[PDB]
Amino acid sequence: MTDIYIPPEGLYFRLLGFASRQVIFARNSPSPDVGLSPVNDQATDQYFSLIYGTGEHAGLYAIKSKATGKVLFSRRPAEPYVGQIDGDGRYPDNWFKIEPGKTYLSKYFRLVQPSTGTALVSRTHLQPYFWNHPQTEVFDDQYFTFLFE
Repeated sequence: MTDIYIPPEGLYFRLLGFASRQVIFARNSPSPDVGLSPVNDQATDQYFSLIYGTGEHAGLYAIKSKATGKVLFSRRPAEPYVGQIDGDGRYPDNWFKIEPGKTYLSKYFRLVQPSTGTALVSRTHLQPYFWNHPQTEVFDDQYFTFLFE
């Protein structure tokens, strides 16, 4: 830990996008099993918790779905670029850095996957609505905030 807010391990939250105004979901379904859904749904499949990385993954976090138990991944170049997988963080592309925003994004943060060099995206208009982007090129649709029960 540092001064950066990190939810306690295991605490549930939803992840609201700055640009999209929607929350990520993860469900046990055939493809697609992840996406965005509306905040006022208040659905269990919009909840996640963090698994704290340890050893070489200290200071990174896996994002575990409450509804499925799988963790999110973010990758390039293999498609789909984002999704979920079992294993509580068994793969390198399951580990994220919480990177706080500056100026008008101080309540928000990016979710950057450092080894593949990608950042999660939550957007309107252009599909896929939940996706990623190379993390060197920053737009405000890469920003998220936590919502709690």
